[PDB]
Amino acid sequence: ATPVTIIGLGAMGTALANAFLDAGHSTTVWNRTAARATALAARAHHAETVTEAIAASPLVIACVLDYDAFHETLAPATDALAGRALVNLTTGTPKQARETASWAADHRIDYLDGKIMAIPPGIATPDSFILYSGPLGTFEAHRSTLEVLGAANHVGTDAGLASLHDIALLTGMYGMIAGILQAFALIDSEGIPAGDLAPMLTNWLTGAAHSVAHYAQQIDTGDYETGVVFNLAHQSHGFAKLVQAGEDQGVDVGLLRPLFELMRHQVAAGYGNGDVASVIELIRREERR
Amino acid sequence: ATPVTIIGLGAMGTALANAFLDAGHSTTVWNRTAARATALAARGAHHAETVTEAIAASPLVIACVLDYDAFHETLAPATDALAGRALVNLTTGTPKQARETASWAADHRIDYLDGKIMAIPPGIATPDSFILYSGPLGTFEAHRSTLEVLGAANHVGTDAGLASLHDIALLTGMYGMIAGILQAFALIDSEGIPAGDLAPMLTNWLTGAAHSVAHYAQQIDTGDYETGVVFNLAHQSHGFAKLVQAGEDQGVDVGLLRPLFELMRHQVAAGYGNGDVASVIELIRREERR
Ligand SMILES: NC(=O)c1ccc[n+]([C@@H]2O[C@H](COP(=O)([O-])OP(=O)(O)OC[C@H]3O[C@@H](n4cnc5c(N)ncnc54)[C@H](OP(=O)(O)O)[C@@H]3O)[C@@H](O)[C@H]2O)c1
Ligand SMILES: NC(=O)c1ccc[n+]([C@@H]2O[C@H](COP(=O)([O-])OP(=O)(O)OC[C@H]3O[C@@H](n4cnc5c(N)ncnc54)[C@H](OP(=O)(O)O)[C@@H]3O)[C@@H](O)[C@H]2O)c1
Repeated sequence: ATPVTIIGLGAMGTALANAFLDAGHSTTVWNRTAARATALAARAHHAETVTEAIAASPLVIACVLDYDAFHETLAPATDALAGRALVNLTTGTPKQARETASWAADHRIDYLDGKIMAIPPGIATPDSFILYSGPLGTFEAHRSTLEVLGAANHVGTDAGLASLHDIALLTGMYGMIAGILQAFALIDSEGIPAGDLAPMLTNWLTGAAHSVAHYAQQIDTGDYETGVVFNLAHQSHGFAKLVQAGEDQGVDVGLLRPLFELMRHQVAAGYGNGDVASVIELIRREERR
Repeated sequence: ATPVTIIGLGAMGTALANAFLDAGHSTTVWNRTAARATALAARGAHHAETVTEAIAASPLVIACVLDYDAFHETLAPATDALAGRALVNLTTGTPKQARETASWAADHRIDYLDGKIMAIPPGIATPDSFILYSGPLGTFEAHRSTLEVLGAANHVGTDAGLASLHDIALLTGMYGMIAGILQAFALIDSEGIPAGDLAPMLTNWLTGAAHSVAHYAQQIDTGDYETGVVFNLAHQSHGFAKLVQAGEDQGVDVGLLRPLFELMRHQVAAGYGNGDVASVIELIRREERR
């Protein structure tokens, strides 16, 4: 029954507000532009300033463009934030997440840094989950409430950890996106619709997604050799056909050159009998090699 | 059961020979290094000393060597030996290689078929295995049921280069995913988190991601990058920027993602910022298709 307050009513903010009203939470809303709050008020208290939105709820959820937008909005109202739960679901770096979290510990604000792994329509469906990092007490207080938005997964007390997980998950997805676009550009070079390849490509990538754990185990033991089916020397040999075909077809293949480069270096450095995961030794933190 | 000849008995070629043996075909084998032929002879394969004897044994010949150069170096002397036969080439190569091979074949009365294995040797003749074929439909039709010993058989068109094109497209999707996986682990590793600690979440995330493929295919084929946009490209470009800043904050190389990032920024600068990331295809697709 927890009253909640939403700061920022963009596409993501609007979905959060709407999901709470559905679950029956006394919802207060606020936005830098009053228009966006209008439909919400029809179905929610539209507070006229940041402090009114803040003061109405023990839980304050902020969700604006970037962190610079996060300061200017809420930095004047620290004292109104004192003794409240402030959940900041704004995209940014781990460094930003930890700076903001110590700032929030100075002014007695129970800070939680969160990152939505969902698209606005997906809120309040089993497809949404949000990662939170920061004090386990703050999080555990509002969990059932936050479970309105979707799954709530606390990933650590280090405040930047949700941000790190978020960036890691998006780098995963973006890598796949570049693969997909490159695959489509290749098949497009002979006039085939993307739609003709989509079902096969979806199945292929779904199976490929099961090697994640394979790579993890290789990275965690440092053994890139045990259980390799098609080794790196062979992958690098064949990968070169992917690049030469691409330019035979008039298709740019620069999206794949960086990984290819790393693979070829690890082959030349002696890792050709192991798996492609050994590439990680060229891009991980130096201290961890 | 049609007799079959396997030319090339490395890991994959040995798997094909074993599948045909297990299915009861009379299987003749040949490898540049005799040792690998001797291993299959132990199982009942007919070990042929030369490529011509092996080819002469069978109406259907399946080559599976390292690359199209080995294929050419091996089968060109035996060109005449191959007249009147079906030749199925499962070697990885480019569409240009498949098409030039299919021209050489059709010039010398060789029934040619170019195929590509989407499987690893353990997967052959299991339900996970499929092979794409392209080239003359007649060859594919006469020998399809034999080829199904190896796994599913999908003829993807008469342009002999099309199996190779399909194979490369799929490997390209997979390797971009691999680049993303390794980048994600390198980032999570920067705080000493075990890769295995992220792997379940990463796997579930990317299996969900994989079902976005149809969406991007819809945007590419309709040429409409703007309808169906939740989070536009100009915002993604913003987010991507922080994603790269975090990597250097954490001491992790983020070079795997810079080429995509550059295409994204170029598209925002050209005025596509209200569309989706799929519009990046305009910058890499063949000029005639833009
Ligand atoms: N949308 C998604 O798919 C999605 C998914 C996961 C995470 N996120 C994250 O959630 C956050 C919200 O993004 P969104 O897509 O909802 O972005 P959006 O549609 O741009 O909304 C951003 C919010 O930022 C406010 N804003 C922008 N500049 C501001 C400033 N300079 N000072 C104060 N407020 C400002 C806006 O209010 P005005 O409109 O009044 O300017 C707006 O309500 C982002 O960090 C995004 O990365 C979004
Ligand atoms: N997971 C897989 O293994 C897999 C999956 C899909 C596709 N493929 C494709 O299948 C093909 C074969 O791969 P593989 O894993 O079986 O590779 P492999 O185990 O390295 O065996 C390569 C084969 O090529 C032969 N070869 C190499 N150079 C040659 C030459 N110059 N003249 C004649 N024969 C030559 C080898 O003979 P020697 O024994 O005398 O070296 C051997 O028979 C590759 O193009 C690969 O891309 C493999």
